[PDB]
Parts: sequence; C-alpha cells; structure tokens
Amino acid sequence: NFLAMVDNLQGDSGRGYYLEMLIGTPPQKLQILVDTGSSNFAVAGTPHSYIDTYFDTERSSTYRSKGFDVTVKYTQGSWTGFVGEDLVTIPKGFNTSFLVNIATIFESENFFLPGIKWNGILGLAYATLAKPSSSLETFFDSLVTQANIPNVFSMQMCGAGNGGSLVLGGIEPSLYKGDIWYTPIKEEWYYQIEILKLEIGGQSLNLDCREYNADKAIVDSGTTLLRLPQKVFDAVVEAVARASLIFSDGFWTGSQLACWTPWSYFPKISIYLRDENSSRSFRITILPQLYIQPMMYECYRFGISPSTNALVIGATVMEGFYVIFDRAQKRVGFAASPCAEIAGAAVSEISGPFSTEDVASNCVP
Ligand SMILES: CN1C(=O)C[C@@](C)(c2cccc(NC(=O)c3ccc(OCC(F)(F)F)cn3)c2)N=C1N
Repeated sequence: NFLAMVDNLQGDSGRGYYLEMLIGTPPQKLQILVDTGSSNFAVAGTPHSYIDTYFDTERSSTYRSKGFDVTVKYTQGSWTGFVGEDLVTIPKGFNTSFLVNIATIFESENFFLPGIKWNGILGLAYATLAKPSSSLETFFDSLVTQANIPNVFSMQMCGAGNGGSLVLGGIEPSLYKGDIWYTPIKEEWYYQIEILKLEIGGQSLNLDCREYNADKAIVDSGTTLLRLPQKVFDAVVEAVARASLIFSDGFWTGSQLACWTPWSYFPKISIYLRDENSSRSFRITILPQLYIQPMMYECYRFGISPSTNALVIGATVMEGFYVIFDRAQKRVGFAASPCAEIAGAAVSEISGPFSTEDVASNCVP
C-alpha cells in the first residue's frame, strides 16, 4: 500500500522530518525523527521540559524490558536509555503491529533542544552502528522480517526554501520523474557512497578524489546542511566566492546572514557519483536555491558547513531529490523530484552518464 505512505512526514520548517508512530498497548503517540545516519530506535522515556510527550513503558501491557540500558554519545549530545521491546504501528503506512527494539531515554544532555517537535529518533542505517552492538536488531530489519516487505526504503523531502514521504518497502513512481540513477553502497554501516568529483559553476575542484571520501561520504537525513571535510569545505568556499564576487568572512562560517533574489549571483554545485557500472558516473547538482537559504526582502545562510571527518549529504541536499535506499541491492538511488521547487523554480538537477577515465578506480581511501 505505497500510496498511503505518501505525505506521512512533517518537516516543521527545517528542524527535521518526522513520522507519527503509535507505540505499545494501548498506543502512545510519538513524533519520531527519520534518520538514515543512525541505527537505534530511541524515544523519550521521562518528562523533559523541551518535549510535549514521552513514551511511558508502565502504561503499556505489551512492553517487555530487555534487562540492560544503553548509553549513546554523539559529537553533540548524548543519552542513556533502557532497552526493551514493544509493538509499533505507523498509521500513515503500516497499520499492522510489529514488535521492535526500543530505547527509552531517562537521562540526556543537549539532545532534546528547545522548540524541537520530535521526541524520538528512528535510525534507519545498518546493524553495525547499532548500540550497544549490532545484535540489537534495527527497526527496519524487524519490519522486513515480520511484514515480508522488500528490503528497500525511499524518501521524498518537500521542504526546500511542510513535509514529505517515507516509503517503507519500496519505491513510489509518483514521487519521482525521469530516470533513477544508482550508486553502490561501499560499506554497510552508514549509507556510504563513493564521490568522484565536485564541480562549482562548471569547473571542477582541484583536489584528489580521496579528499571527498576522507573517512567517508554518506547520505544522512539526520544532518541539516551539506557537510564537507575542512580541506574540501575551504576549497568550496574559495570557488563559490570567486564565482559570484559580491563577502564578509562570517557569511561562510554561518556567523552572519546576508540580507538583500541573490540566487542568480551564485553558481551550481555538482557532486559526481560512481554509477553501478564503474566505468561511468552521474551527477547530482544543487542550485543556489538549496545552499543560499532564506531564513525568515530576505536574509540568507550559507547551507554548507565543515566536518572533521565526513562528507555528509544531509537533509538540505536530499530536499533536491527522491532518494532510494536499496539495502537489498546494496545501492542508493537518486531521481529528480516533482516537489523540489521554490515557487515552480527548480532547485536541483540530475544527469548522466559521464566517463570515469579521468579518475582513479577507487576514490575511497
Ligand atoms: C548527524 N547525526 C547525529 O549527530 C546523531 C543523530 C542521532 C542525531 C541526533 C540528534 C539530532 C539529529 N538531527 C536533527 O535534529 C535534525 C534536524 C534537522 C534536520 O533537517 C533539517 C532540514 F530538513 F534539512 F531542513 C535533520 N536532522 C540527529 N543522527 C545523526 N544523523
């Protein structure tokens, strides 16, 4: 029933796309961040002054404790929760109960932030990232097993410049347009893909392709901006600045906004990805509309930021496409998305193929 998995995500103007879930018996309703960058299902298990609601295990007759807690740390934020299992329903999609592992948070720091509307997280990446270990089966793996659905999910995020769709168990034709292009997953932990080349206003950066996979290049719906390793971030900033000619130093680091559209003053940025046939590639392109972001005449943020360790294709880039996480065939797909528009104007482009003769056979160090 793919057509009832349409418009099941709310985007609350850029603070994460979240899905509504009924958890336990009788059902408690949560709002859950959809995150392709982690692998735990974790929800608030006690009151917190920044959330409206939490999951109370004592009010569920089908909840079973698993007899250990788990501590998770991120670069920013951390939490400890009890591990247990309970029944889950997704009203917009899966109105049949499946039993999943769940972490109920009773201690945290800089995790529930003021104004945020989600009170848990749905981690959709591979078991290898699961905490405390890969043997804690992930939500999607439980769904695949119990529902006999294919091992594929996909995502349309429609909030460029208000929500979108998570399709569990497949692909929805009305959500994309034209051809799907697939790039292999290189490692099944994150959705790690192989980036071959960055191009600014039609000119490629002068950097070894291994810089782009410096550690890892990943597709992560739980990250806001396009994130780039420092070296790559600094080269991109120079290439953008020179190709537009308008800037205070603080615009590039996110410490100032620029107030004025400006979009015609900035260049396209293209990411080249290896195609499932290794001898070609395809590119995804974002227009200034996605990375020069109106915040409220208007005032604008640079939608790219530095990372210590990863190139992260985050939610702002994903708003430019229909994205297919084809676990079964070990690939990620990208297609043009009808809803990737600001007042009818396109925000993004996708094209291919291109030869990969000018580039190393393996760009992943
Ligand atoms: C990066 N990352 C982490 O650092 C750990 C973890 C669990 C995490 C933890 C806490 C919050 C978040 N993410 C978010 O709050 C968030 C907020 C807005 C987001 O999208 C904004 C927009 F949709 F692009 F506009 C995406 N994620 C992610 N997931 C991640 N993917």
